[PDB]
Amino acid sequence: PMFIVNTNVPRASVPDGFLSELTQQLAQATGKPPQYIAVHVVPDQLMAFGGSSEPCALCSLHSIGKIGGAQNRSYSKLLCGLLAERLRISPDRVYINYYDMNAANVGWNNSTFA
Amino acid sequence: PMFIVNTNVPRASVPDGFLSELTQQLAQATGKPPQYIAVHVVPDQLMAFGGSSEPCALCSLHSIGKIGGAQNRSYSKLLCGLLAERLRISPDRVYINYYDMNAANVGWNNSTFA
Amino acid sequence: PMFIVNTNVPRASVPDGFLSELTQQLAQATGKPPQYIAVHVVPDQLMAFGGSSEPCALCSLHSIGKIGGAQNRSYSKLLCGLLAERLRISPDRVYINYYDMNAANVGWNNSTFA
Ligand SMILES: CS(=O)(=O)Nc1cc2occ(NC=O)c(=O)c2cc1Oc1ccccc1
Repeated sequence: PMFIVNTNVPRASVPDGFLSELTQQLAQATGKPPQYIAVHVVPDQLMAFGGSSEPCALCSLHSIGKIGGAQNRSYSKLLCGLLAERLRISPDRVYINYYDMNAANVGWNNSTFA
Repeated sequence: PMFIVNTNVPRASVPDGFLSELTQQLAQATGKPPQYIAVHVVPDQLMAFGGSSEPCALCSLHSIGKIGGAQNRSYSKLLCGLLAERLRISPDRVYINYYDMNAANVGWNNSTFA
Repeated sequence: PMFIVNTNVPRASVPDGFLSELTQQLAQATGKPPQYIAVHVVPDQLMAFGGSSEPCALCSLHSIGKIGGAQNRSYSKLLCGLLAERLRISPDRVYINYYDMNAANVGWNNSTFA
């Protein structure tokens, strides 16, 4: 799985250990080994949410499976929780787009997962 | 809805008020309240279009519905218009990818929109 | 088509001519004329892969068509190969998401491709 967070929160406000925390928590939540988890955080972004420049985030979670109604609610609670605790972003100022990727459409190590 | 612009135009060339303008114009065009519109501009990017580094943009519009043939033509005229007027990017050096998101695949406020 | 690479490799390690090489090699591989190819490279990123901050990349390739089982395998071999040679990224630390875009969902030059 791959999780990306784009935020206007400044780099200095991203705490040490945040990528490792996301890796671990996402491994746990998706039921996958951590070796499969990639995380990417992009601070200092020029963004607004509802026209306000208050802290906000625009994120994506891509996975081969483990995406669906209930699962996505559970990921959103987990992820908005981390963003609120660590980056002081209100959950109502977070959007997370979820993508169920087909194995044939994910490249890795010179091939795909198909 | 969420609109992202990645461009090689420099940060100083993004006018003050641009994120607000995009928010308002997209609220109008989508017919959704502005509280739901998120906008994200990423200048100073290492980019080419057609092998040239003249000003260009790579953009994305995600919406739960309000995506389709005619709508997307209208959005493209609107958004290329804004990018040409405000950032001086030629419409033929803009790509916009449109995504009709399922409500279950959009996380917000600890849950999803399903 | 549009190809994006996000990486923790520093900007100074991205060689001159990398965007042009990606453009040409993508045109070779997809068959699309080089005038239609857009490329975007984002270095200096805060990312991890498998919980490690060794060199890695998260990429995307969007195209109207020219996406599928065998094509995507071939793109991955190509693109991992370029990343390894030019940016010294191990192929097993690269993910590439492939998107077959509907023509109605790609804006350009004030309209869409539908
Ligand atoms: C890069 S692409 O993946 O978005 N595809 C294309 C990009 C293009 O850009 C410029 C064009 N004309 C003048 O410039 C095009 O006609 C054009 C066509 C593209 O492909 C198709 C293939 C079948 C149906 C619809 C579109």
